[PDB]
Amino acid sequence: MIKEMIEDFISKGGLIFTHSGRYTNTNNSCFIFNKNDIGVDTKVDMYTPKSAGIKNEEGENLWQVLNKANMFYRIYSGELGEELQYLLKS
DNA sequence: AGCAATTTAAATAGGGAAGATAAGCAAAGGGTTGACGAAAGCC
Repeated sequence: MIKEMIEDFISKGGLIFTHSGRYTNTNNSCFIFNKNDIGVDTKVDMYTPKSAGIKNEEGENLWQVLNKANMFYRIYSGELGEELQYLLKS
């Protein structure tokens, strides 16, 4: 259900980012997505308040299914449609 | 009240034994370190 967990994400909060200061201080909430470093093995990250979200009825939330087997590059190129592309880019 | 000599050669070989064992217990703790966001009195 990788379309559902995206409207979920975005509603709860949703900030995909490949760089943050939350790894330094948890009081941070600064999130920037760099466009120019997305590669085939680039593992993207995400944040929602209290890390909220729903699983895919297999035990995995948005983060592990988006990190597994280059699915972020799959959506970012557009191999899973352009209706997931604009949601992921927004 | 200091003087004490020089060279020369220092053993070749053969042996350093294997057989055994090398414990089984039972313990190895949890106590703090939660931010964001939302009710709810309060200037």
